[PDB]
Amino acid sequence: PHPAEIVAHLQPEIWNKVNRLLVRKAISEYAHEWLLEPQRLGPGETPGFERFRLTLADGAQYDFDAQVMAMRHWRIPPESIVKTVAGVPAPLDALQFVIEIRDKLGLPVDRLPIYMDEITSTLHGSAYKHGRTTLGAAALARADYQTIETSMIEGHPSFVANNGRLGFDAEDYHGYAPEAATPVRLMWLAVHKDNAHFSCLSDMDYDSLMSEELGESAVTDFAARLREQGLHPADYYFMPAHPWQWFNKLSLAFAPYVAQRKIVCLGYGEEQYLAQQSIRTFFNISRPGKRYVKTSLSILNMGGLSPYYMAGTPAINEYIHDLISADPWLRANGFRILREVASMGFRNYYYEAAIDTDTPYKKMFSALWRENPLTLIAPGQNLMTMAALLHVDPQGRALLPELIQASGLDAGTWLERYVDAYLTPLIHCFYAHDLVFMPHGENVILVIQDGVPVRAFMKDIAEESSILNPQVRLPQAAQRLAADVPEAYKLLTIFVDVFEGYFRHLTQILVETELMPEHDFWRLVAGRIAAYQQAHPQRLDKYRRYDLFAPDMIHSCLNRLQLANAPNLPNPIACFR
Amino acid sequence: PHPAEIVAHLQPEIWNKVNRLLVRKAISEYAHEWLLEPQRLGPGETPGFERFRLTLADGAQYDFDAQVMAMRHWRIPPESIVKTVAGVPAPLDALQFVIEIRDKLGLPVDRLPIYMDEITSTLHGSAYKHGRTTLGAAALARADYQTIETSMIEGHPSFVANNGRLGFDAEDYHGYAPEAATPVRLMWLAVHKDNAHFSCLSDMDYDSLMSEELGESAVTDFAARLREQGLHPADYYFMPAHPWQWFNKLSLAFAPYVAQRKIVCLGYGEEQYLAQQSIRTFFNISRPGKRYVKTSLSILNMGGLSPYYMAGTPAINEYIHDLISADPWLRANGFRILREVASMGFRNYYYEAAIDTDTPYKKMFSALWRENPLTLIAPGQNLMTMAALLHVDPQGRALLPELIQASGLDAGTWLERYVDAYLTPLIHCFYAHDLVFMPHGENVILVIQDGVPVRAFMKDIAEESSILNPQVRLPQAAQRLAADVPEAYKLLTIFVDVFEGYFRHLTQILVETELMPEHDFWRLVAGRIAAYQQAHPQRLDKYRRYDLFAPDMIHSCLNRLQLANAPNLPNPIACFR
Ligand SMILES: Nc1ncnc2c1ncn2[C@H]1O[C@H](CO)[C@@H](O)[C@H]1O
Ligand SMILES: Nc1ncnc2c1ncn2[C@H]1O[C@H](CO)[C@@H](O)[C@H]1O
Repeated sequence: PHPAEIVAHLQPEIWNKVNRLLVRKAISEYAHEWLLEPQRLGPGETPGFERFRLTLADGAQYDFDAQVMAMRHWRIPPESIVKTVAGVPAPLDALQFVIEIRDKLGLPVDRLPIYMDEITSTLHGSAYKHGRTTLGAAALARADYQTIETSMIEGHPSFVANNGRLGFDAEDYHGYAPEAATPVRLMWLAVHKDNAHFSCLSDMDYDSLMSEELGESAVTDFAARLREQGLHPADYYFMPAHPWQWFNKLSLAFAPYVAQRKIVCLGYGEEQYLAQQSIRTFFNISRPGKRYVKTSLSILNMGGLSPYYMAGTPAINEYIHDLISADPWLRANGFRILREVASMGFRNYYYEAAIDTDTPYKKMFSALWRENPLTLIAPGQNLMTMAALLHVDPQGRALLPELIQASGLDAGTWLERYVDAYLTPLIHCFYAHDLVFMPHGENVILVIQDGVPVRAFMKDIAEESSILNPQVRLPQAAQRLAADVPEAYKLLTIFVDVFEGYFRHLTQILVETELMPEHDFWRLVAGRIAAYQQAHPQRLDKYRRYDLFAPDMIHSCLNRLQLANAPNLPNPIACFR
Repeated sequence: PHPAEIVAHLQPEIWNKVNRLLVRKAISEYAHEWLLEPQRLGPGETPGFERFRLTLADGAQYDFDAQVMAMRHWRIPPESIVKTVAGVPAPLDALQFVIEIRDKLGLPVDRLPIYMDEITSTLHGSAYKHGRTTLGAAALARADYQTIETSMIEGHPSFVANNGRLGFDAEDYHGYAPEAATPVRLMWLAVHKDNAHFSCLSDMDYDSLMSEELGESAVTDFAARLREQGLHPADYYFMPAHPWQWFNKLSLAFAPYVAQRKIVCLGYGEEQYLAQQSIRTFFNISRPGKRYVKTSLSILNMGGLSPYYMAGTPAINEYIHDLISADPWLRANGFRILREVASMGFRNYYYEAAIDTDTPYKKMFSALWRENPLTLIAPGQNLMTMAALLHVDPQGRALLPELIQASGLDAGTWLERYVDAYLTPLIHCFYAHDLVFMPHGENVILVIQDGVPVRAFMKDIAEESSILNPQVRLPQAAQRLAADVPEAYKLLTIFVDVFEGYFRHLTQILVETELMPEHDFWRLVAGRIAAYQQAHPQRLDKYRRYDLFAPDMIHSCLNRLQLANAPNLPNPIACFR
């Protein structure tokens, strides 16, 4: 393999294209979070926009068109952005922009080059994604679950430096990046019960999980392998790992355990998987209806996987699932979690003895198995990550209109179906159960039926969910699920993760594609919320206490939070109270 | 390739062996630096030693034999060390020891796991080196230059965490670790003159260097390659890089430059190299008398390579070489530097604009060529790293006695030859020229003639050398060479880098192998120094001002300095004044 081929995707014209796209996002999102305060100049190059200026690193100047939409959202046509340096035209360069605003960023000058490296890696991935052979909007909107999953481009829509994958070298990138869509086999390891522990749903056990996941031959073959090298299979579980994790972290940092045979490399599994958008979660493409496998993966990307939550994970999941199943409204709506049914943690007592506090060092060797949603839908239904609604192909065409065209519904009707499948159950979960998730594009999977959103699956459960009520009666293993939260913070999941985190980006698509005016979308959302409250009038106490129609709401600045690693925003639905 | 094979060297018995060796070193070196204060218990298991105790992490206890030699040196027989935890026998475990002394180490609890990872990697390498097929002491003492180079085991003899190679994953390790002795081909890159700059000796040029290093075919083929992809060779130099650096750092962090064709990957060179003990320096094994190539390599090991010194490197080297050549005493002794004859730096203007201060980020893409010493010795001479004198094979046999046996000389005579080849020229360089180096085991190469040390080569010149006289008249390019140093610090090179850094470990070998008593070695050294001063009586002013026979000397604590990343010691030669 010629050593140049790993960066063949890095060419001048494509680099320039993705840089312009990222400068737009950086300007939009930093402005949104008050890191940038653009100065209005006059009317825009495009009619209906106004022109703004940023005057930066003593020389650098960026003029652009913007329309400032709800929640202080800067809608910026990428082609409108004009950089000059002391009166001279200069190409848009996203790394250079971040440098020009380094003082405004507030980065200790030793985390700065790290953040620069994340921007660069984000660009490098973006170049690859825009250059690769891929389906356009029309075709993608009609494509299967996994084709859609691996064809996503944007990543998290608010984080500028959202796609770092720092730790993957150039070859790792092509084997393991979700966007390379290269089948991956998991690494199987025998893990000593001195170090390893397993948890699962009450109706299952380790042996039945393995029977299902590996089969009798593979499991027999593993025990034999161990016994054949003089070891006692009775002392071990079998545990999957990301191959990168094995070569980069476990064979090395965990050398004492390998040396002492507390970890034994058994080799690659037979079945092939595709990396999901989360990178560390894998979908089995070899065989039907098998669970996802989520592994620990020590790369930097905005922020591994811990065994101390791997003790209580299935129990948290069993509780939430039984709760949702026993609720007649949720039953009727069809909203459902995908259970993390079994988890396993290898505990590194060296790191645990050295560090008493929370650390990524305790989270380097864990696995869980997650329910496969294909098994839970009907013929004539398909699945897609909710991130797909925000998708724009390399030609600049949005997926959403193509999906709505295929459904045969007007945008209003389609959007109502979507809101009641996605937003309404979250609101019910909060009002009825104080139960909250992390409801972003990557954690939500929509069940689609001939173009129409019918219902939603929620994933990423044990690590993201809370019951906002310390009095809730929880099984002993699930206790962490309960949380005691300031009043102002209870509705954050809607205000922060739904409205500002996801809907803010959706309406920009709605407006660019002329599917619906912004005011019409917020009115639609307010109406779905109001219709819910009317159908469940007995929780008026809670509707008034936690007012979704309050004039303003807490603004969490995601990038500023990543950079550290604001005043209230007006509520877009306030005027519909 | 089975994924388990990369850690086949990690087995229980070998792991235990290398752990015991590292615990010994950690105890010895930390005690030496006052991090540990062992408490005398009584007489040793071995007669002539005393027994000491360390009482640690509330439970852990280590008893051991020691003999405290000059410069507060703790000579500790590895097999004498006995660990108990609350009265119960426990295996020696070096990672565990470091944890047990974490409070004494004074590490912010976020650098701690990093230091732990360095210890672990040091152990992992040590396991490999002790397990590999290798020459014993007798054979090694008679072996060729490169066999000796790749067969070194210890590394830096004072640093506990001396062999980290953090950044190499498990496969990288087998391709690129000096001890794996796997031939390496360099990666060739076309580097744009917008970014790249070249310096060399006044009697040479870029084109003659390349003619010699690559040849006309390879250089022609490179220009053609560039021209063939639509580029202009007139705009570029050709630059070598470590293949790991390309896959891990340059193709990724330098993506904008790759994308903009400021860096073009040309592929692997035809000629094969072996990694030297420095890891980033390569010796050409394909063809006779070619230069070493030193490349930038962004791994963690105790502390890359910078282009801002790559501008002045050959000029510093040309100055020092002409100085040594013009000096009749140095001429007569035969001491010589190996010139860094040409250097090249690629400048990353993104990092340079973001960070005004010294950083590893500015040092990621550089190369230099160094003079090959094989070209500078006679038939019947051989070369060996001075680190070889400290070498102990996996059977516990020392190389030094075997070398002395082969020479036919008594230890006293051999040692005198050695001191006058190594130490005396350093002393002259200081007294006559205020010229100092970094004279450790890895920077010094001895010319050996049928077992006898005849003279020494010094390498690592531009980055390590200083003229301790701000008044020295230096060519404009070499100005950094001059230094203005506190009085107490002028003789550091002898007191710190020679006596405490290297001789302290040598006498432990001399004593373990019964080659010479410690007092006899110091008397020998004092005599060589005194004989030098008598032969050059006109610098008595300087002998008195910088007294090598002062009662005590500054003690630099290397590990404490690495950990952060003491009172004076008695001078071992004071009593010979
Ligand atoms: N559309 C998306 N929305 C939210 N997070 C995303 C999205 N795509 C990828 N991610 C994230 O998934 C992981 C967060 O757990 C990270 O890898 C981060 O990239
Ligand atoms: N014997 C030695 N003496 C001093 N430094 C050594 C020795 N062996 C290896 N090194 C060091 O060489 C480099 C220091 O520039 C590091 O890779 C470090 O390991």
